[PDB]
Amino acid sequence: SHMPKLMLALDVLDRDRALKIVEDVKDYVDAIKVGYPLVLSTGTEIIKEIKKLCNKEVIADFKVADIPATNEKIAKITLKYADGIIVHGFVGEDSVKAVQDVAKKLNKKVIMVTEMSHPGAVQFLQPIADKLSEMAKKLKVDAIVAPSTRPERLKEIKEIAELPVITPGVGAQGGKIEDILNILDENDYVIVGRAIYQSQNPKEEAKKYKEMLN
Amino acid sequence: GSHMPKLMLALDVLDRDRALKIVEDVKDYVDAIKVGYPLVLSTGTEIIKEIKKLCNKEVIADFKVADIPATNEKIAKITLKYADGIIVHGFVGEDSVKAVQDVAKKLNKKVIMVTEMSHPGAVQFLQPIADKLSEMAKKLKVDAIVAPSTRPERLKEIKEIAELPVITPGDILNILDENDYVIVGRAIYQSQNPKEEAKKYKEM
Ligand SMILES: [Cl-]
Repeated sequence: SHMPKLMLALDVLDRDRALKIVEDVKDYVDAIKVGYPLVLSTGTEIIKEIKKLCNKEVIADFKVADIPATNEKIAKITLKYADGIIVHGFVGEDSVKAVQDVAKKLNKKVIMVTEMSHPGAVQFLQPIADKLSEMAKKLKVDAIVAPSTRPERLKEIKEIAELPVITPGVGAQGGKIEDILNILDENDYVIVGRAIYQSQNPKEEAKKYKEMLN
Repeated sequence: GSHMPKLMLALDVLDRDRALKIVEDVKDYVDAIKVGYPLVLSTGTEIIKEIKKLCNKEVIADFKVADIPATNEKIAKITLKYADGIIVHGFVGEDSVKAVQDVAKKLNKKVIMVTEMSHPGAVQFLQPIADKLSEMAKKLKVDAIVAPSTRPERLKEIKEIAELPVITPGDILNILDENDYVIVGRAIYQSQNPKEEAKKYKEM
């Protein structure tokens, strides 16, 4: 009923491997997220190819973080084949708007990083985490990316942004994260990565993680 | 220092053929070429290999790296296979910068940190911590910083805090020395005669 969507973080370097996994998991995942390490090797052709294959939403996790003019150019090339793009809010409103303006014309999505979970985030990013979710709400982006390391914190984030959230659905070991599925709904996404893509049988893993969402 | 800064071309074009033509034309008058994602995303890092091959000068990847350490490391490895240096954000934290540095150090290649930006959006979150980012750059001993030249006095303040080389857009020269780079873009790449324009800027 109110089960979140399953987003695969397809963090492999080899395009053949990436394509094999996509074909294998397409019936169980709702979205595929690709980043620069995969895309940088051969360019955006891989996003196009992933799209010839699965007919599911493809999100480019490119952490866009430049001036408006450059953000616009990155957005245009990226959203040619991707369905959505992930941007930083820390570079300011105008930079985010530049990406949104491109996405709107294409009926595609802009997703803002409001909060991160690596240790270094504590210094400058975390102090403004609420300011970022407020800006995501103001600009009406399509979704935000934020951590699930603290369920109570995830609830606070959703309540400020009032937007779909994309968040990890499993911990560092690949096990279920407790007490977040009751916070999320059918417009949110949970991310699973290595626990699927490092398997020799990614289909069975994707099936397992999809069923985990009840 | 009191010698002339280096000249960096911001090669902000989309087309592969044009990029390569410009590079060949200007190679003898620029000290470095900066490439960004809009150019690289079309065909991937092969274009950096071909550019580096043609100019045999410093190639900097302006990728504004801004992720967690593990992802930053991966981007650094792929980028620095052909590029000589990479531009990273300091805002996402020390560990994220250090991940790129650790890759670069093994390759004798450069890490350059954005400490300050000049678009209107920079005011909101970046500018209030600009001094702290310069201090971070100093602490981490990155190779250079990227900062604006809108106010020469401010550029001087940044240099005094970081005590690092700066890469800054092209009165500004009095603040710069032989370790710094002036960035020039459209004036060169959009010229009818890029070689001529590059030579002229190099003479300034
Ligand atoms: Cl995982």
